[PDB]
Amino acid sequence: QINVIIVGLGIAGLTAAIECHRKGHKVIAFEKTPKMMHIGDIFSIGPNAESVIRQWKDGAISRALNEARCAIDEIKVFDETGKLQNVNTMEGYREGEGYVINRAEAVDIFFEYAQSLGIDIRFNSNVTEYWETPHNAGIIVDGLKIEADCVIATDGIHSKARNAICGAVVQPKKTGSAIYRSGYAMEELRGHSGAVWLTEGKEDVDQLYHFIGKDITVLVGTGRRGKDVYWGCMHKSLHDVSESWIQVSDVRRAIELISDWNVRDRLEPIMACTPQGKCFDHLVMTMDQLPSWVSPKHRMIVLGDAAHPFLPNTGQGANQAIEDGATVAICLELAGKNQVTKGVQVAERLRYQRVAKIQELGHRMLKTLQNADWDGDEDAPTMITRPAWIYSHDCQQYAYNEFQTVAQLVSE
Ligand SMILES: Cc1cc2nc3c(=O)[nH]c(=O)nc-3n(C[C@H](O)[C@H](O)[C@H](O)COP(=O)(O)OP(=O)(O)OC[C@H]3O[C@@H](n4cnc5c(N)ncnc54)[C@H](O)[C@@H]3O)c2cc1C
Ligand SMILES: CC(C)=CCc1cccc2c3c([nH]c12)C(C)(C)[C@H]1C[C@]24CCC[C@H](C)N2C[C@@]1(C3)NC4=O
Ligand SMILES: [Cl-]
Repeated sequence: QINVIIVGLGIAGLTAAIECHRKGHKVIAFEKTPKMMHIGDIFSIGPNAESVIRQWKDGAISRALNEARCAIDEIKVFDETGKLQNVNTMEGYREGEGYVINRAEAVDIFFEYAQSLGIDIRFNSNVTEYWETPHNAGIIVDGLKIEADCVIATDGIHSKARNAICGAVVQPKKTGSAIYRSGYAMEELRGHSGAVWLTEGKEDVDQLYHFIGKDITVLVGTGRRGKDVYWGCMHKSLHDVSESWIQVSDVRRAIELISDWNVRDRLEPIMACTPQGKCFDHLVMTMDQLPSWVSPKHRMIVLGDAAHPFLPNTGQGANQAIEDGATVAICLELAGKNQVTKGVQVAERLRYQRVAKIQELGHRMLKTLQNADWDGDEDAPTMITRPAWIYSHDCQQYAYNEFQTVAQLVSE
């Protein structure tokens, strides 16, 4: 039986823990916060991650995500003047495909499942020290050495593990954009006469709007059939007021960003009714491609945002974190106890080029999105591209199919 240490329990670490446990490994998982604590905005989980999730507990996790979904039928795309420019379908996010869902709700569902499986989960563990030998690897918690066969570091874009595992040459860096993200109860908004366009007449169907202007994108949506309201704002900034870490926002700053938008009259009420503490902001950070995700003695690997952050317009960060977790569990299973380092190296090789291709697509799309060149549809600004090579990929089948080939190359 393979002993795995997992550090960081966001989507990446929770998926790795669940999948490692399901594939028969013994997991010890470490988390810095006292309990799950996530921003209550929304994110999307597409089919390439649903094919992992659908296997858990005879579909009960998928059904719980489905119950909690934003029941969105279409995306309405406007320019900054308020002109409707495009209506997109929700292909990839309809029943049985995928979900737009409250982030904290989804993490709670994953966490509740991981805990139900009996996985050893240790909160209040801020991990900074890693070590490995030819024979084992582990961490240092409270001056105590914890040993395992391998360490999976899924501690996010500000990973402390990454310096230890990959060295410190490559660091996260500012893109020049920043983001406001918010979710709150619709009861706080409904009654505002400037919000009737959102709050009335929608007959139990959730909404999702994109407002695309030069260097500023605003998104507005609802969840749980009108019970929750969500909004956010990604914008290119000349002088930073946001930081590389997340902060609670003063929403009055976001209102000023759209001061020159004709539609501001529609959007200001949604921002202004945000309760104190329910809007967050941060710089949009990126990172150059790491030469390697794996430690010199091949027992430690960074996965998730610690290894390959994506621009938020991609909508793939959580999906690829889920693919990473499912993949590493398989590589360890196929490698077996006596060749754990081979499994770690195969896991990196299986994923490395795919995630880089997704990162590069996100960078190209962000440029078009922020140019907002509405005159000139395959040239139009959009957050929506659903290429088959992303959405039809089955990471588990890929790992089972390619392991032997890739392992042979690793072994030589
Ligand atoms: C605005 C926005 C919208 C997005 N929308 C989407 C979307 O629609 N779809 C999608 O697929 N992705 C989306 N993403 C990306 C997605 O949120 C991330 O890629 C994903 O959450 C990364 O998860 P992670 O587990 O790698 O890292 P994190 O979620 O950052 O989790 C890391 C964990 O490690 C813990 N930790 C950190 N340091 C330590 C330490 N030293 N010791 C112990 N524990 C530690 C943290 O507390 C945390 O629990 C979006 C991102 C943004 C910003
Ligand atoms: C409103 C808010 C809380 C934050 C502001 C915010 C800022 C920047 C990018 C995004 C994206 C989102 N939110 C962003 C969604 C809506 C969660 C996602 C969900 C969705 C659904 C359709 C398919 C696309 C790819 N995905 C990505 C995404 C990217 N857009 C979207 O239409
Ligand atoms: Cl690409």
